[PDB]
Amino acid sequence: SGFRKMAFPSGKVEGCMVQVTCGTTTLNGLWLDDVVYCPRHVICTSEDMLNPNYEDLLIRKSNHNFLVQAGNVQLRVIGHSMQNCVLKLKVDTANPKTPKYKFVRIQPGQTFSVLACYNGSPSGVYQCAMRPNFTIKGSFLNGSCGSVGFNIDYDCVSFCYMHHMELPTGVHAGTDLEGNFYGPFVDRQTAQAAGTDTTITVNVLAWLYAAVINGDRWFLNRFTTTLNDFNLVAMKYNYEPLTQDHVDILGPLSAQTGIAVLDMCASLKELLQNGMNGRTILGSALLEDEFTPFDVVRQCSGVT
Amino acid sequence: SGFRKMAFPSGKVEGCMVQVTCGTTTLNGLWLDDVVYCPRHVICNPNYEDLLIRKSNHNFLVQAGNVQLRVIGHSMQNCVLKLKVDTANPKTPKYKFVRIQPGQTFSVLACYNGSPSGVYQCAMRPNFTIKGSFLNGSCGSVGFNIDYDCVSFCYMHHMELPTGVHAGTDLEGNFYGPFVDRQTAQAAGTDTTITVNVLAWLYAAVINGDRWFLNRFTTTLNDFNLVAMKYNYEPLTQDHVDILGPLSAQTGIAVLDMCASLKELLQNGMNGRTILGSALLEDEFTPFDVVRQCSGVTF
Ligand SMILES: COC1CN(S(=O)(=O)N2Cc3ccc(Cl)cc3[C@H](C(=O)Nc3cncc4ccccc34)C2)C1
Ligand SMILES: COC1CN(S(=O)(=O)N2Cc3ccc(Cl)cc3[C@H](C(=O)Nc3cncc4ccccc34)C2)C1
Ligand SMILES: [Cl-]
Repeated sequence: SGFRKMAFPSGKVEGCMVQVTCGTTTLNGLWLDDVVYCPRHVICTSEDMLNPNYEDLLIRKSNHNFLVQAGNVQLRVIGHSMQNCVLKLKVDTANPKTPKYKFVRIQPGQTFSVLACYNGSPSGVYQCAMRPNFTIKGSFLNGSCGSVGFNIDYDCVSFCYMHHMELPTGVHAGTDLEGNFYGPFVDRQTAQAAGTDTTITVNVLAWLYAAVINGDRWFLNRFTTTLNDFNLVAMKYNYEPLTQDHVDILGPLSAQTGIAVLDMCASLKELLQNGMNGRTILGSALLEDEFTPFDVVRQCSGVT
Repeated sequence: SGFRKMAFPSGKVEGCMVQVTCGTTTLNGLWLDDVVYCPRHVICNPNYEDLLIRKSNHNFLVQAGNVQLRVIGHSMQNCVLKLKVDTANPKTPKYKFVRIQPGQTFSVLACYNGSPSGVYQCAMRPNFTIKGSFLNGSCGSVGFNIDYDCVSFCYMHHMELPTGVHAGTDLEGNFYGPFVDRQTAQAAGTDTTITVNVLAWLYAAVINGDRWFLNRFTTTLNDFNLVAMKYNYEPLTQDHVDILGPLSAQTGIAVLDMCASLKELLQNGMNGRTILGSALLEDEFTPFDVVRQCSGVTF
């Protein structure tokens, strides 16, 4: 019993964290085999951030301008290349702690664990989601750039995020491990702001099924809804549209509890209308949207 | 910016998790040097000395990854079983066994069949239970804090109570709370809110840019304690005030000035507003957790 925001064990990722220094800038890198991956803005000064020309800054650097430190050992850089917004630093030592891994690009609504690092040293691990506006609500300070997001399935680490910047509202933006940003963001000091954020509807439904599995049904009602009527109501509360794919994905949770997806949509409509009236659901007074249907199935019991 | 329920990096602890099997019971063990520590209920009104004396070393199957460890000795210390093994753990980190006090937080590495599945942060409640997330097979999962390179093990999971909350021991086998390790009528006592932690979280909200709850008022410690007792909040002591000193200095808000804000939040509610994305007053961040997360301390 119980339901917590659970992160994956971070050990496999801790063994890949290194410190990367170029001139006066120091941030984190990910060392997998003989390549260190890090944000390309490690080659910039603060002045450069307004309108940086990365190709022009990069061509002026040599391998020995990049200092890479793994624990107390200096790694030697023997090559460098840029792929989108990430710099790939070829080193002459392969990481003996390289786990089984994949680079995966995630979609909004997906969750992942973040190993927050400073100076190539991990300081904490937390769970979060790719918001519909492509930002993440992380906890990062200066020097955290290059920290990574991941999931672990079986013995395989799937790296999905690399941290690059903090937006004016305090939320965070970054890239996949191929250097492509999530969202319309640029690694440039420009007037860019997070779009209006919305609630991840399929995740709120998954968390309502998690509450039913754990023994709570006070929020259910005798009504149902069509998918179209549910979306017309949901959009009024800044909730993301629920698609037939989302309905399909909730199938197993609907079967385990005996509550149809459109019947759970009717409870959600009524919770949006009424609020919780002094009650909590799984120890929360707000509707939680950072647990996917997959996260609920992995954490919750198979019985009830 | 941002404020999350953050756990310590679990790697140093992952390298110690093993699976322990005795008869039909399988749970988790902690392998440090040549000893595996696990709940003594793995051998199960139980008479544990009588139950233990009937077992031999080969009755305990200990598995570290895909390798079987050979048990060469066994002894009981309170509610913890210590299994001497033939191989010392080459991944044993620098460690201490520490007993924590209610209100203190720690990270839990939840494991099943000696394999870690997740990490989360939690606090020892004033009623000595933890609000964890555990299923059958999670017994032997451990709680810890990390300071520099040293892992301080403070908790070992033993059982789930009827309300869905959890009970366990320190690594010397002494239970936290008035709990015993057997099937009997056991219930968590009435819980209270950890006041010093709510104040620390209110300082964290101010550091992150939220000040709507601040007011011009102050309070005495006695008047604040008379109000707090009415709302099932733990008494705030002069030690708690002292411990909040650094957060008070960083924000410029006196501890009794923050107590005046908390009194108004308890007497009036939030009025449709939130603090750090929460509509409830959060009590599972200590003053030290707030300082560490708002300063970037690494391990
Ligand atoms: C909160 O201040 C804003 C303004 N800056 S900054 O430090 O001047 N800045 C500008 C900038 C522009 C583009 C890119 Cl790709 C990166 C960067 C850097 C950046 O974003 N670094 C940070 C990342 N995460 C978290 C942070 C937390 C605090 C402070 C820097 C944090 C530096 C972040
Ligand atoms: C929730 O059911 C109650 C009744 N049982 S039980 O499974 O029969 N039970 C009895 C018992 C008595 C003493 C001790 Cl020290 C341990 C144990 C075990 C226990 O507590 N193990 C569990 C721990 N955490 C989480 C769980 C989740 C589900 C189910 C067992 C979970 C098993 C717990
Ligand atoms: Cl995805």
